[PDB]
Amino acid sequence: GISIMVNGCSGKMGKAVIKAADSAGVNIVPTSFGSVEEAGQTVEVCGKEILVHGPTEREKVLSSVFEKYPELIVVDYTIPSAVNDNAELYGKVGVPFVMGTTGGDRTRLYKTVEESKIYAVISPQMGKQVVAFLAAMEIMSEQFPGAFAGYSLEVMESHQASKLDASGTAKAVISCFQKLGVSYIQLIRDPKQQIEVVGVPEEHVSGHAFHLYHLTSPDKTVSFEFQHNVCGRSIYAEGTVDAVLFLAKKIRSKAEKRIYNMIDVLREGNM
Amino acid sequence: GISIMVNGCSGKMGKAVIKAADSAGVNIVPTSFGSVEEAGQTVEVCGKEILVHGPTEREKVLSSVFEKYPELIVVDYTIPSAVNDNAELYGKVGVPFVMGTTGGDRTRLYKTVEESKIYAVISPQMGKQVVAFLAAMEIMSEQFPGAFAGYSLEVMESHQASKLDASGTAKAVISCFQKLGVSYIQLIRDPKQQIEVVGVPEEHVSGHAFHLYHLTSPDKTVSFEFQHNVCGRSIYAEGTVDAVLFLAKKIRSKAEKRIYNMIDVLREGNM
Repeated sequence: GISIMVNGCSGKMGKAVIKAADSAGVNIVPTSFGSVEEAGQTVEVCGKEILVHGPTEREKVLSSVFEKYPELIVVDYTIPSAVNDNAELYGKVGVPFVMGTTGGDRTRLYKTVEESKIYAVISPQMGKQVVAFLAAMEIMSEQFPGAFAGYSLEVMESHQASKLDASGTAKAVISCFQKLGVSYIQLIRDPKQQIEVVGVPEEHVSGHAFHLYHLTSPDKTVSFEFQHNVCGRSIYAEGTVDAVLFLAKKIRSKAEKRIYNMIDVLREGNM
Repeated sequence: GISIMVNGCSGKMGKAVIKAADSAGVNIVPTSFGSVEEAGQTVEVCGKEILVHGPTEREKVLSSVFEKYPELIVVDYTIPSAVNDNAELYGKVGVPFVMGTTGGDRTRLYKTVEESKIYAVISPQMGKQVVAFLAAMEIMSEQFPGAFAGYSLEVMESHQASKLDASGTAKAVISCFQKLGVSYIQLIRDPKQQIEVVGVPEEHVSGHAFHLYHLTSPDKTVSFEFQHNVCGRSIYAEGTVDAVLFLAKKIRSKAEKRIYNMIDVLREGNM
């Protein structure tokens, strides 16, 4: 009983969102908004045909789609320069949305959405499991400052990982180690990379989007590793879908809180 | 200004504690308690000569050492069958202690120590950084139940890791993944072991005490790893020393709370 509009359906991420939402039984409206260049084009995805509209009378077009689909939630994976415009558009129409798009005037974004009093999930990281790992490290560092005093950190991050703004995420993880007492990045190219585990070489699969955080004790007798590898965009699509389902529950319940993030989603549980 | 008695100084762990405590400038009393077999023997360690006493009039001997060293804290790394006896001995004398010894009647242990109203740190895991990792996972699982619903877990654990009762620790970590929505151990022999990271073999250094927790998404596009390797007993010695320093601060401050664990130590910070 939920329908979504995927703004940015012509991109790799919009496509992945469509697939995931479809697997979860979410209805996909055959309509979208895009740039002037994309206006008029149809997007063939997952058996769906989506008609991309340009900016001519957007507000009115979005409204009519919203009147036909009162259960609508917009998913926004667009471009930095559309973030504020699109949030204002969603605001004027009153339609709830989930925005994974990075960049834009982020302060203006939060201002707009709070002012317009609509329901939204805003999260620059939609890989919910990565967010959960980050939140664990934030909590550990908050509870136990200095627990790793003296340990040395090496951090590795692949090219694909860097680009899909997880340097935001990597930076926040590093802050957690610092607060844990570490004094402290290798951007990596090869599909494998080596570290020293108790004086012994260890080869790590560093293809696709890869992050490795390696801690070593002063006397080199203790090694800790935290690693993740992500291929494609499934994790981000699945988390985006989780945010849609979360936001639908909040709308249905008429919750006082309006603007939400991936921590909020994670606390609700699996849906 | 702190002195310690190392009960179990003839073992590998007592020796490591002595080294660590000495590096931290903690004074080491030239006196200890041991079994009948060890009675009379001198233990040469770290330049120190420690005289091991058997059980003949223990209570009186320990008392005289305590009168000569009012700042004393006993470190207990003995054997399961001495845990309760020794705790009762420390209780009768009134001497504070830090016990890393595993096994014994653990319920009786807590009962005794609470009744005798002495200061103590009791912790079956003294590897403080491992405890911090466990506590992070406990918190993540507590905050975000179901965050990894559907992911599959493989857990590997080496022989040395299993024996130094970190199966307690591994079990508790696994509970955290279950609460995170996972449905769910390979005891490993070889110095290297393979896992599948996005359809690609990854060789892991699995010598000494090794733990690997590997999570995979249903579609196999997401891999997470948490690993630690420990060589020797330095980590446990260093954590034991941290508990001594923690307990000294509590005694000096005259704290109402009497019986403490490694979470308490971790929250205090680096000392």
